[PDB]
Amino acid sequence: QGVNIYNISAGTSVDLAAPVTTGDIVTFFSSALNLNAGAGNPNNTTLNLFAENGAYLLHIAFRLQENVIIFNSRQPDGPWLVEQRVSDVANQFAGIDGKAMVTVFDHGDKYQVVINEKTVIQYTKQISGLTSSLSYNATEETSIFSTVVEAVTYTGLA
Amino acid sequence: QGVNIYNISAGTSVDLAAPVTTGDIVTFFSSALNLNAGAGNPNNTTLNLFAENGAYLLHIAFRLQENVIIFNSRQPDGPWLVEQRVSDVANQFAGIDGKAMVTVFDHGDKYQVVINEKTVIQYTKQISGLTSSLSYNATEETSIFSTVVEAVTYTGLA
Ligand SMILES: OC[C@H]1O[C@@H](O)[C@H](O)[C@@H](O)[C@H]1O
Repeated sequence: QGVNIYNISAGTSVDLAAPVTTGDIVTFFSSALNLNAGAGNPNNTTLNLFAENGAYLLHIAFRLQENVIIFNSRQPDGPWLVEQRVSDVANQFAGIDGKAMVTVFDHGDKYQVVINEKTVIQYTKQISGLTSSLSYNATEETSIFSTVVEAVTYTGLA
Repeated sequence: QGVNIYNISAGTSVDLAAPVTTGDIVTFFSSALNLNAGAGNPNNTTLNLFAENGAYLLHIAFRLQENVIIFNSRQPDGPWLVEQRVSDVANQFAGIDGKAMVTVFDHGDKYQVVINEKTVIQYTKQISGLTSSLSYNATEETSIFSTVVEAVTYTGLA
């Protein structure tokens, strides 16, 4: 029942006018792909969905040198929980180059992550709640995405 | 439940691998916005949703000369039906510049059309059914959108 657009500058965060909850959708749009960027720290790029208290509902980290895409969560001031892994980063973006899109479906019990058309994981949540903020973290030097990524939300669907 | 990406060239149509039904979403992305493109004939740009028999479930037309946006439907062979229109094109796009996106929510009994974050209309259907294909008609010379439009679909939502 509603669309929202956010330009997220590399290394910043954004508060949602409308929170993302069960049945809602969020897609991050990048106008570039640099699968040949520098060494991650260890992350080249990360995309996150936060809850009101600041907890990491979903942590999406892209690492070229480690050639893996990690997923995890963690309480506001606690340790990282059980992380999930998907090897071969460049392979998840196959089919499209020059740009890319990362979608996260809030399925209530899980976070379905899809890169372009390919579902990368059915991430069972380790932490529950509603998403009230998003972030795109990376340096201008080593990000695999454009300096500014556009987050599009589709809320009020259920 | 997933995502599908289609690169549509002005004047062509495309068949959906995943049909769009009640509870589903389609968004056309344009990488430009020329509001000085010239006069339509009478249309500058049109975006359409088709049933399997060719009928126009939803027809959206942008006309700069008439400074109005049109919505309608019609059977493969029948005549256009009751035209629904909204004035001031530029106003609908106010907010973002070198680009634009148009979203359509299939609400079963209505198609909600949102430009960027602005709902332009809650279109009561004149014809119902699932969307089997899409199209984007315009010429290079007067289209208000980029020469190639990217439609993205989110299906299996309901
Ligand atoms: O009612 C919608 C129709 O309006 C006509 O005037 C136009 O020639 C058609 O292309 C279609 O847009």
